[PDB]
Amino acid sequence: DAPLRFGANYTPSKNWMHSWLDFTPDDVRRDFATLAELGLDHVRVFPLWTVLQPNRTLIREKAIDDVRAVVDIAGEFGMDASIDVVQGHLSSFDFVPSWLYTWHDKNMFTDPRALEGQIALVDRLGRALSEAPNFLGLTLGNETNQFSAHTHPSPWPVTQDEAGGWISALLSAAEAAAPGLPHVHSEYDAVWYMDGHGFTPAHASRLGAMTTIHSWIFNGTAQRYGGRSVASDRHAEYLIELSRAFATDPDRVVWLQEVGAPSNCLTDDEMPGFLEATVRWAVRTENLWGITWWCSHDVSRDLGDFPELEYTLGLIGQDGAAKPIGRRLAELIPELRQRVAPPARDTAIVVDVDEREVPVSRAALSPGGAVFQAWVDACAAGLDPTLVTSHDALDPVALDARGIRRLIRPDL
Amino acid sequence: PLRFGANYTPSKNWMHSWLDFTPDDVRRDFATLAELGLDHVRVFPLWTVLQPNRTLIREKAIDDVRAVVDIAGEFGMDASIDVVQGHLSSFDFVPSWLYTWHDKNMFTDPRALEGQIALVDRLGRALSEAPNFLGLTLGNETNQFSAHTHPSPWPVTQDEAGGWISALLSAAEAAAPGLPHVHSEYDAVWYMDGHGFTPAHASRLGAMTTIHSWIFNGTAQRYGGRSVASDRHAEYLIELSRAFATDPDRVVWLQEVGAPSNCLTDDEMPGFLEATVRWAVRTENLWGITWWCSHDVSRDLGDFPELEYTLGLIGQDGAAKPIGRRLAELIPELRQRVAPPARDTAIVVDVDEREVPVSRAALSPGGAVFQAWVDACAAGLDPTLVTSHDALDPVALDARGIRRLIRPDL
Repeated sequence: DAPLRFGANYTPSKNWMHSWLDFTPDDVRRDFATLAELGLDHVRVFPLWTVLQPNRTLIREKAIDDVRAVVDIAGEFGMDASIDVVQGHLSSFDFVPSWLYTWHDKNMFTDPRALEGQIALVDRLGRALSEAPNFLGLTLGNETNQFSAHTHPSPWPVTQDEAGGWISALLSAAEAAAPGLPHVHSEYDAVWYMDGHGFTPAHASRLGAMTTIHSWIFNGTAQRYGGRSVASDRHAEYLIELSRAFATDPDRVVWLQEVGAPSNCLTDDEMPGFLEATVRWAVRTENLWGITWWCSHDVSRDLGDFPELEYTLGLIGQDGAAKPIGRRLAELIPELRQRVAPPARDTAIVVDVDEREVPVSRAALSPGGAVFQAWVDACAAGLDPTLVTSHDALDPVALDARGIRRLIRPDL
Repeated sequence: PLRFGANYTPSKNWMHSWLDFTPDDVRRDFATLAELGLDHVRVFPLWTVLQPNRTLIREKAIDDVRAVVDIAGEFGMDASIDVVQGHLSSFDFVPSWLYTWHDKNMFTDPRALEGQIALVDRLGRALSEAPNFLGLTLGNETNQFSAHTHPSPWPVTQDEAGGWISALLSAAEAAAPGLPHVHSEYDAVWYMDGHGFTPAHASRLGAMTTIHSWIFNGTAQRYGGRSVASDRHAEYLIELSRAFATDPDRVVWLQEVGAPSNCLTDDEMPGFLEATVRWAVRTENLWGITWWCSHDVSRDLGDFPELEYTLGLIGQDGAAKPIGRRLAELIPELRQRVAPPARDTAIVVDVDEREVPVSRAALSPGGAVFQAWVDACAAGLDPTLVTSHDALDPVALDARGIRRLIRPDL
């Protein structure tokens, strides 16, 4: 199997995503040179929906050309590039074109006109990027399910059918525009942790070409267990194995598409050790595609209203130099690049599911929950657990397929 | 000397052209307008381009606005700029830092106010150096964000609306001294009961009263596209604004007026322009008329209300349309300022102790005061309006030569 991939979610050092408004190739080059110096082999890139498609029937060739230029500039440094189509959500900010706003408000997931416009955007963008030999594939959009969550201040709600329907429509457009590439979709961890959410673990584990994972210890994990702890260090691995439970493809590949070291969870001195612990833990999982760190560069303090933790997630500082977490990752990449046989994991923690294969209690999976604690306790007891649904837990065919020998049924 | 201009709507990709600013496209549009004899344009940068983060006011975005002003000058024209769009032609452009997780009332939130003050300051300082820069309008119909009919209103009391207006105007005055800076409401300010922006705000704050006159507000529907009520609607709002002015030399700017296709057939569009222009210039201390709009909106841009597409003086083919030809014929006849007619008969607007109309609905199309205006015009009068306070003041009436009061019922 292929070597493990290591990359960074690209957050432009100069003016962040707003730099798309005055696209400057040499700024991208300077940013990418620092990333290439760490040994990174790919970047994840975020165009803005407000720039790509400011009117439903105006998909701007000039904006798509700028995205292709970023892909080409990554190639100059021998890096590949994946592109998220619909932003959509980034770092607490929502970029929504005016044709889905106020007088034009429409549910981006279920409105036929919004769906037709996103299909057309995926087609135009995918077709332009498919020419590039270093273009990896499309992600539908960053954490786009956050628009549907009941915690969102103005949600666009979806049923489970509706969420899968949006995912499949856009994936079908991506396959038509850029065939043969591994197009995916991306939820934040409400997909695993939020009861009643329309996007389901099955969606994440079964739809798209690989399972994507966003692992963020500011989700209550560090607050309950400590920044440097079993629970925090192995959180990404927890979501990976939890996703495995809901996969129907035995060869399903997992992409740790976002993981970072936030300053409200870790002191500055703890951050290199956390990166190393997280990276080493996730590499010891089966069929991992690679790890994409959040993020490439610190956010400029010239920009206001970001949550405080967003500013210092970079591998590279605003002074242009690699930060301690960047240097640590650069040391680990050659050590961990070549793939090795993964651990056995014969002990599974069962996740009770309902008829629709949705967990009975996603809260139990969330930090502090009965299933989450069972994972923490098993890890702290030196085991390497995995997880199974209560359906599979009674199927000795499915159990023997994964070599599962001991079950752990958490209390409630 | 009366001024005639157009609200600039770029032919190529409309306001979205700011995302790939192209001077030579502005030049082609503006040559078309100068050929009509127009002497000024009104220009709309986008809030999302100018200020995508609260503390990133983009020098390049502002340089492009200055470039549009300079290109106007290449064709002998002046330019006025609206600072905060904000609202344009059914679409709202709001930066992500006032949206969802960052939603804040743009009129009352201290950081949003500070961000707008700063934006007004930076645009004013950059434009003040151009000899053909007329001044700033705070924003196009920005009061619509506070209306109870808005899908997601940012409500304001009367005091809060006045405070937002005055705060941004003070910023404009400091950044571009000696120029007239104004604010702009759509006609809820005149017609909508309970609305936070008041007639007093429009007629007293800022250097000139601005008027947005749109006969699709119920006027043409009730009375007909070509009618007494529709032809003289801009004139009605002008004289209604006069009733609420406390400055006897208050000047009025018909900043927006157009001929919408849902109210007027194509054949009656030139006649409507002529009737409205001729009506409005017969008012006292009119600064000028700025037509909506310069250019038809491209049909490759979707989801506009249908009437928006054909409001231009110039077609998408780059040629003058019949309404554009008619305006060009009228301009040389009406540039020379003439003394306006006497208006010795005034219709009374009952006002409360805060000088807000008791019933702004009565002022709206079909309302009792609106009807009284239409009737008095049909009677061969040139009416004006007066508050019930001034109607009981002989000195206020004499200062305006008002001899007879008309009091409508209910």
